[PDB]
Amino acid sequence: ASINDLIKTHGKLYFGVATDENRLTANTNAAIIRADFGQVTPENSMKWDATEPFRGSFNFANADYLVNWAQQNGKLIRGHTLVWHSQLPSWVSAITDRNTMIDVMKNHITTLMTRYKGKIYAWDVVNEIFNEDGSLRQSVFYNVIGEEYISIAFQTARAADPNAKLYINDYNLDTASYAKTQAMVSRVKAWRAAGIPIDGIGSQTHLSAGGGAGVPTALQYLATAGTPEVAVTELDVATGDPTDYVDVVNACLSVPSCVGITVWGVADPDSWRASTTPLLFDASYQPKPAYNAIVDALR
Repeated sequence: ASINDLIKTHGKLYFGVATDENRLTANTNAAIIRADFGQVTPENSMKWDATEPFRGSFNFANADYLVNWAQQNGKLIRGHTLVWHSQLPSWVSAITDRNTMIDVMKNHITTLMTRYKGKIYAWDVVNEIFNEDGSLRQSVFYNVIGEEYISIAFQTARAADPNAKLYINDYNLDTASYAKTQAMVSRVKAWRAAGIPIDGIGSQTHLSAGGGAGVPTALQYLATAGTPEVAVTELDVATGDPTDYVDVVNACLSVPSCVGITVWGVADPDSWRASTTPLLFDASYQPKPAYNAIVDALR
């Protein structure tokens, strides 16, 4: 059974997965994804170190493969990710001139979003911009452009592709009482009230075992920020136990503005945290109990 088909019967938009060319061209990832998922996120091929390794020197081969594959198979695409302190080449983090940094940031956003204009359902416009205490991460964008860098990014993205949903994405938003979750709701409500075009809040939802239980309350709290939508963007669960997966599925089903769930990979060995077997398909590329547990929860 397809958990994507099943969740859409609940009025959600998708149940999707991260992937890229190295996965699609190997084993049975492509077959599982056609059959069982309805959306894809580039795991790495759209990041800054992959797309613009040197100033003005764009590489789109891998990203193009994912976008074409996704389109040919009618899968939704979430763009990931534009403004991020990680996996950032040194030529970006070294710049000390404010005007130069605005040019670099706006060029990167505009170029990527224009190349795929109209094809991308949501873009993670800024990623992981918060410290664990709820304060803004003082990345190079923060230090050189200023706190306005968030507003500039979102306005530039809206201008580049008015079709796309513009998201802010972050992790450890899994407990409503956590300082970071409070700060995410507060800031996004504030930025939207200043007219900044933030369409969705993405919650990565990289969980520890037992972490599922708090996600319903947290996801419902993120929805009170007032964005049109929220989403689970990078789900995986240490030990990969069914309890935590079904908890997140019900969290989503309980938030009317939560459009769907993306799982961060098809099969355990290919997971960035493979040693915790955190995914829904195993080393054999066969569905695990959590996957069947999701099937039973969606019927």
